[PDB]
Amino acid sequence: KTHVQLSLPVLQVRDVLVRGFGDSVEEVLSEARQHLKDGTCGLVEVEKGVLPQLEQPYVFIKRSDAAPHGHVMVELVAELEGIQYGRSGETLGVLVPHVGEIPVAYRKVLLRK
Ligand SMILES: COC(=O)[C@H]1CCCC1=O
Repeated sequence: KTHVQLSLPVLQVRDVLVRGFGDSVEEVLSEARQHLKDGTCGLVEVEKGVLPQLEQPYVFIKRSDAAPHGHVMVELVAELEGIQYGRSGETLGVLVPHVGEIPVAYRKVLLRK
């Protein structure tokens, strides 16, 4: 399947134990996809002061279309020192590893895999 329905746990930035996926744009996109596939991926909603508390490169989910079965269609865009690799819509949040943090909510997405 080109798209996979996922329910992503929404985490508070201060709860996040593992604050990024790795050390290169290509590694963070790889790791983000593996965690999304393995159900070990969380989402942090981007507000004032969030991104400086997380590790670059960042992996964003961005809205890729204007929402089957409640699931917003999204794709991955990485960012490192103000340059983005990919082009998409509005940020739904920044992905991080999930290692058992308690979420505040769930974000239903259809991920272009
Ligand atoms: C069924 O596979 C999945 O869960 C997706 C996640 C991203 C890659 C993939 O195969």
